Amino acid sequence: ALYEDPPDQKTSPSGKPATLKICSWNVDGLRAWIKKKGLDWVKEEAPDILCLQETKCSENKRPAELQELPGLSHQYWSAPSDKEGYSGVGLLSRQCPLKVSYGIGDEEHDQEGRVIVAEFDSFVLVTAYVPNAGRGLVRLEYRQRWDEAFRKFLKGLASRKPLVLCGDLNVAHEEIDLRNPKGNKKNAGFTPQERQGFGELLQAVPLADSFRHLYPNTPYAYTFWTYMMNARSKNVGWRLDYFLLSHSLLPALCDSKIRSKALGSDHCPITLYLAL
DNA sequence: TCGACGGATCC
DNA sequence: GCTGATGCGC
DNA sequence: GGATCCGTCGATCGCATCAGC
Ligand SMILES: [Ca+2]
Ligand code: NA
Repeated sequence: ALYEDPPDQKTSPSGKPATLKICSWNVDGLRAWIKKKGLDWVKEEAPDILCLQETKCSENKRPAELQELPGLSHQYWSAPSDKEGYSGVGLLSRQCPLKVSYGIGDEEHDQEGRVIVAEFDSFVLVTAYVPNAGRGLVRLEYRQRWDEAFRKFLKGLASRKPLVLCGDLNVAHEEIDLRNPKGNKKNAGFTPQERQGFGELLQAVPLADSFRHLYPNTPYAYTFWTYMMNARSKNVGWRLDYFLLSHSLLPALCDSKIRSKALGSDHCPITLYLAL
C-alpha cells in the first residue's frame, strides 16, 4: 500500500526546538538531477547541511548552480580515483566545519569517492554511499570487507564525539524495510550477510536507526524504487537511506523524515531534525 | 521487478 | 557534436 | 494427466563513460 510521512515534529523529547536540519539525498547523477529541478527542492526544504550521494560527476563537470547555492557555502566533494563517472559524494553546509576528511583511513576502501567526514562543535557528521554487493552478488565478498572496516572507523569516531552517519547504506535492515523481502533474500542489499553487517554496526559503534527508533513498527516506508517496472508508482521499494546516530543524541532527536514526494532520482531525500 | 519459464508435486 | 557500444545500479 | 505449487533467469529504466570520426 501507499505511504504518507507524518508531519515534522520540530520539538525535542524535552520540548526544545530543533536547531539543525540535515538532509541527505542519493541523487543518481548530480547533473541529471539538477536538470530535473532537484536543486529547486533543496531551495525550498532549506536544510542547514545537505549530503548527496551517487554524484556521478567529475570535479570539472559540476554545474555552476551548486557553487552559487545560498545557505550552503562550504562545499566538499569526493569522486573516485580512476573511474570517471562512478560513485561520488558531496557535503554542503550553511555553517563551516572545523575539520573535513575523506575516506575511512583504509587504502582499499578510500578509492571510490564514498565518504566525507565533517566535524562540527557538538558532533561529527559522516555521509557515505556504500558499495552495492552487485548484480549477481559479484562484489558481495568485498562488501563484507567494507562493512567490517567502516564498522571500526565509526567505532573510532564515536569514541571521541557524538556521531551522525547518513546516506545510502545499500542494505535493507529487516523485512520491514522493503516490499518484497522473500523475493530478494539473496539479491544485493538483503543478504543474510549485509543484514548481519548492519546489525553489527548498530551494536558495535553503537548507533540507532533514527527513523526506526521513532516509527519502529510502521511499514512500506521506503527511500528507493527501481526505475524499471514503474515501481515507484506502485510503492514497491527499499529503505536504503538512513540517519544513524549515537544513543547520546537521542534526547536531541526531534524527527526523522522520508520525503516520498520529492522527485529527481530513484532515491527520495531524507531529513533529520536535531535540538543541539 | 516481472513474467516466462522450468522442474518439481498436489488433488 | 553525433553515432554506436558497454558499465553500474537494488 | 490437469491444475496448482515454487525455485530460476532474462529485460524492462536510467545515468553515466568510451571508441571513433
Ligand atoms: Ca558490469
Ligand atoms: Na479434492
